[PDB]
Amino acid sequence: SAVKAARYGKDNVRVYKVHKDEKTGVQTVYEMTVCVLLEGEIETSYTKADNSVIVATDSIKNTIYITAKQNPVTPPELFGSILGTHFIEKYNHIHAAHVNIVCHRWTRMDIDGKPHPHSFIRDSEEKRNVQVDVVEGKGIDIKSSLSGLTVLKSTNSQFWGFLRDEYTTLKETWDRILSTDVDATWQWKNFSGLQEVRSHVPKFDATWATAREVTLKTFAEDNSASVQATMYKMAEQILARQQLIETVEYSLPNKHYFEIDLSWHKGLQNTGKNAEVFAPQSDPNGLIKCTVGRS
Amino acid sequence: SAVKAARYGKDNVRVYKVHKDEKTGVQTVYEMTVCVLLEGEIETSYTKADNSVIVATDSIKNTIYITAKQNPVTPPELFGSILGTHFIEKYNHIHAAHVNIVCHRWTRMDIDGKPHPHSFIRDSEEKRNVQVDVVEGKGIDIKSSLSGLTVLKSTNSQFWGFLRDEYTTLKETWDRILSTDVDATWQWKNFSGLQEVRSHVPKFDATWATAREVTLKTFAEDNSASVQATMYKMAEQILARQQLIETVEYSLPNKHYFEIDLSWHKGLQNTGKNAEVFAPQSDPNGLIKCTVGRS
Amino acid sequence: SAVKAARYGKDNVRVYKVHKDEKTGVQTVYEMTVCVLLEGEIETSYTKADNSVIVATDSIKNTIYITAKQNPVTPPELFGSILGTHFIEKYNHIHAAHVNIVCHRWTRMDIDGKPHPHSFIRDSEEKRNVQVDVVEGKGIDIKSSLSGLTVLKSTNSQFWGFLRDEYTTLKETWDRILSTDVDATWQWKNFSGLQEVRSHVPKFDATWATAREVTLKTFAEDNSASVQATMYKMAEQILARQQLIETVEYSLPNKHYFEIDLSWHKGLQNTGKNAEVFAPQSDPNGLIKCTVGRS
Amino acid sequence: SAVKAARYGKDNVRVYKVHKDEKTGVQTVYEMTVCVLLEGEIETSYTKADNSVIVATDSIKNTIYITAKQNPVTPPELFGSILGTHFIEKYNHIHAAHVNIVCHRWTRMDIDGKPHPHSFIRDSEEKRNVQVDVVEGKGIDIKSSLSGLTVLKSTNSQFWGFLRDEYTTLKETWDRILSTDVDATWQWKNFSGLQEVRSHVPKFDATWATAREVTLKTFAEDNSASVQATMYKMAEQILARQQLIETVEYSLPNKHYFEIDLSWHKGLQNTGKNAEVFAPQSDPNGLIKCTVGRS
Ligand SMILES: O=c1[nH]c(=O)c2nn[nH]c2[nH]1
Ligand SMILES: O=c1[nH]c(=O)c2nn[nH]c2[nH]1
Ligand SMILES: O=c1[nH]c(=O)c2nn[nH]c2[nH]1
Ligand SMILES: O=c1[nH]c(=O)c2nn[nH]c2[nH]1
Ligand code: NA
Ligand code: NA
Ligand code: NA
Ligand code: NA
Repeated sequence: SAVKAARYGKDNVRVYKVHKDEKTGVQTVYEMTVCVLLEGEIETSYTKADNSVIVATDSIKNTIYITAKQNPVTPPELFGSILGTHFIEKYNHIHAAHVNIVCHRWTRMDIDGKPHPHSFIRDSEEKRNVQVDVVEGKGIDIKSSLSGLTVLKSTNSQFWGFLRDEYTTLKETWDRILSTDVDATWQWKNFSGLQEVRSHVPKFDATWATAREVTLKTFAEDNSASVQATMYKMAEQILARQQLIETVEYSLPNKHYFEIDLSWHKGLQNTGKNAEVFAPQSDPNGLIKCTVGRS
Repeated sequence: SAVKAARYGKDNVRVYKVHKDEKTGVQTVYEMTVCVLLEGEIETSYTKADNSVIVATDSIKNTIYITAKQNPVTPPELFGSILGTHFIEKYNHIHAAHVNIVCHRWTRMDIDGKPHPHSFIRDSEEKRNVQVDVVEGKGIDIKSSLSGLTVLKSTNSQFWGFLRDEYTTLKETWDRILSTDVDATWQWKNFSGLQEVRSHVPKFDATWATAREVTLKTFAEDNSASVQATMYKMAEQILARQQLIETVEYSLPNKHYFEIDLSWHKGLQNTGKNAEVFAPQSDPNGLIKCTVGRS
Repeated sequence: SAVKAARYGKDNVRVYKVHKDEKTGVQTVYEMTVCVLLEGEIETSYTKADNSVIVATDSIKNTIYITAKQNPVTPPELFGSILGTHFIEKYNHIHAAHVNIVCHRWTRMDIDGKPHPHSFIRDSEEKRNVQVDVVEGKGIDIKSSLSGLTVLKSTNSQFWGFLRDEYTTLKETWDRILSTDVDATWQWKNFSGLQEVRSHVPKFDATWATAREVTLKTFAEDNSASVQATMYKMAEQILARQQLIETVEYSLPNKHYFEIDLSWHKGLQNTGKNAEVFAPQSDPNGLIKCTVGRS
Repeated sequence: SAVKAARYGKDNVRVYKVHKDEKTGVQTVYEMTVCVLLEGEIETSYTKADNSVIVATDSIKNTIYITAKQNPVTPPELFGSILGTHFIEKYNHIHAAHVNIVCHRWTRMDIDGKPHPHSFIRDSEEKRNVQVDVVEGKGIDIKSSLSGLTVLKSTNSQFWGFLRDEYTTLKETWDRILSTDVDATWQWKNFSGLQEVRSHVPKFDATWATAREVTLKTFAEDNSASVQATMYKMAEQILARQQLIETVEYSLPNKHYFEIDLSWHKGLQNTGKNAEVFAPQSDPNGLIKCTVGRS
């Protein structure tokens, strides 16, 4: 037998950083969960009990805190690139670093219509994420994403004209509820190294904001023919607005809300045009994926 | 042996209701999870396998949907009171109904600075809850609550002057992070029945809004001497603003963020006045409770 | 306003303890999650920012580890009583301690039909729990429980003869699946203090084992007329086997498995006597409770 | 823009099946959660709102139940292969099916030392899983796995001799706790189609049992030099015992248990050789992966 692939590191490293403005007294907080996995010439730790090649996972944890102390943690694309680059430059035998960051929301509170200097609220479990792969000699690959954005529209969704055969019981519909949890990922063109990532720093927050805005507006305004059709419209718009993106991937559950026939009870009408009360279904759920790139 | 207490019913009943405005085309959605447990002269179902006294839990589920079809589902205090009253009036041998409702957030989307007619976002896992106990001959007891409101302030929290003995290692501090998940419950004076609950309908949403506003403002503005002291200030304000409330209960975790000493690494300064990077602790957590009533 | 009730302490304190046998080399591990909440003359911490009355929650955490170091941690009824007694005896102004312990399973591995000296497996998320309330002048109240015991029987469960009215759609049945997660709690007679708890130490593990055995055997063997009827049989047996128990409480979800009618597809028969494939329902679920005491 | 990749289907489909033995009266239950995602000539559903190419996800759900009715559901490798093959054969334009199955434990109860005919217990959240990719013209690729196997050993784990630099604070150790949740995956050689999968049916359960046995025995008996070294020993043994496996992948968290220094309290000794009470850490955790193949 032989080691075909190996990676190891530290997962679930929670990090908080505060920035304090001297002049204004305003404080800004950032909270993330970080995972770093390393690859390189480490096979002998597995095959020969040779620990000399192991940068301890505990040391990886220390490095994450030290790096956060000495560098900006925002945008996360930059922080992840700094962190990954550190490992491949510091350790001769480490040749790839894989950095995953999940950013948690701490949104500044409005108290009496004024933004508060040091108080924050977690407005939703929506996350902003990055995956950064730093590979020696091959540059920096960054995938940025938003996840956990949960939306619902109560009308202007349709689903008809699908394949009907002996396995089909679903009725066609011209008016249904559509609800999903949005997972959207945009993959940047490969960057040659840290200097190039630094050169594009303003694009990272702007593109995240664009992706979120396009997702919300398209969902709200499309008279949706299917999840498939609406998601494609979202992806093509993001690609049009940011030339440094190579692909956009969406993964959308279809979280079903079923009509409840109440006609057995005193002829109560609660279906079709008379549907008011529905039963949200926890499972199963449709799952629709697509990756859209350039022609 | 004897049955000392018994209750049974249906839990985790998910309900969605849509309201459609004829004139304006605006739609409004409500989504809840409902539990109904009944008590009464039902001991023989346990002791004698006498099912004749059992209103099937499946029928309780049907009743919840039918009641939501025929009545407003908001405010939840009203819906819960209607639902509980139904059971004690319909069934001679049922003498108490216990209704728990959790309301999930579906907040109308703003698209281009305009509220959208039929699109919604789940902005946070904060819930609004009610517990309604309808007891034959004894009226309607309602406890209203908010839960899952997660906040953090990065300064203006202190904790010093506590008891120090041979079990104590905690350093006194004049500047720390304070973060919590707010659970706040206000208990209404007993209502004589449904007519009285109806008479106070406008107070329910207003008091919820007040409780939320007082909680956020007090948290943000108090130079906190302890969780204990800040929570008491919140409770006394709510009691002052709504005379129909008898008690307010808060239950607050203290979600700790620890300083990280980095001085072992090149004398890096990251404690006290120099603290920038902290380690959020998943566990353990302080837990502080108090119930405040009138003198 | 006035403080009507207050308690505070430390939750989610994870503790592991190992015992090493000198002679045999056998090791035994215990892992628990502990919560301790205190009550007493502490109102001024809430009302006057007087921290002098506060035993810091951090110190409570330290105390839990120190107490586990100096005392047996099994049975948990004993450990909880030692821990609660410590607080009311050490601190003049603390008058009640509330201790909740959850015990996690670490079951010794069998390797080649021989018990291994120091290797363990988590065989299920079933827990053994205790709630110990130590109240100055009023002794020690202990509630012991098992939870998270998930079982299913595929036949020998019935449900017919229930109330039928205009809200009822459920068909009577003489053969259904019954599945539940067992939560069972037995409440001990009040103990005068630690000496009395020590005197009954052997009864704690024995009664837990009895409660578990009676629950499993009764579930497996009863031709169940309802959840209500089967649960009562369990409770009456436990009360008969241990005279120091005052009440037994069961709380059982009814986790539904629905028949799937496939007759629309080529006349496929999958209902009643021909039912083979079922759809487990995540929600809603029946919830049936009862507390059984002595005549 | 262009569709680069697309797949869609139904996730979280819960399925239960019962087998009833005519002669003996013994019943056996199987419960699974199934996901099926399809690929093929479906781009126009995304780009042109052409639903004619969509096999509705609801129909996929129906197909899963029908297939479970008409076929064995065990071993899951076989069921997944039958299910995936159905889609590529039935629908001209569907060219790949991806089937993921999670099998839940229902272990027959022993009552009075005798196996019960129809009563079952969920003994742990350990799962047996399969991923089956059926690709038209390219055969059937099967990855089998176990997950959620949680183990701990209280001694006979070491970790010393690792890289030490200015980022390192970890002390070397010759005696520590090792605890992990095992995720192990074995990838079968490609099968030409369903006939070949059928020909190897007995190997599937046998190899699962072998993988589990090798994992438990190696964990218990290895005087572990690191997670890396112990996991490699497991993988090489599985590859040696089953020639039809091409690779074995392990993914292991290192779930840390920290010593607690109590020496500040009355010189209490709780470190090194005197360590009895430890603090389980919820996060962060080491994460160690490796894929082992043939030379
Ligand atoms: O077994 C281990 N492997 C590692 O890579 C490591 N790093 N810190 N502790 C560790 N333990
Ligand atoms: O065992 C049962 N008890 C009940 O109260 C009930 N109601 N519906 N089905 C039921 N099954
Ligand atoms: O606000 C606090 N209250 C307390 O009771 C406490 N104990 N430790 N830290 C604390 N902080
Ligand atoms: O939007 C949808 N896409 C689909 O593929 C599908 N299948 N059933 N319902 C559906 N809705
Ligand atoms: Na390198
Ligand atoms: Na009544
Ligand atoms: Na006392
Ligand atoms: Na095909």
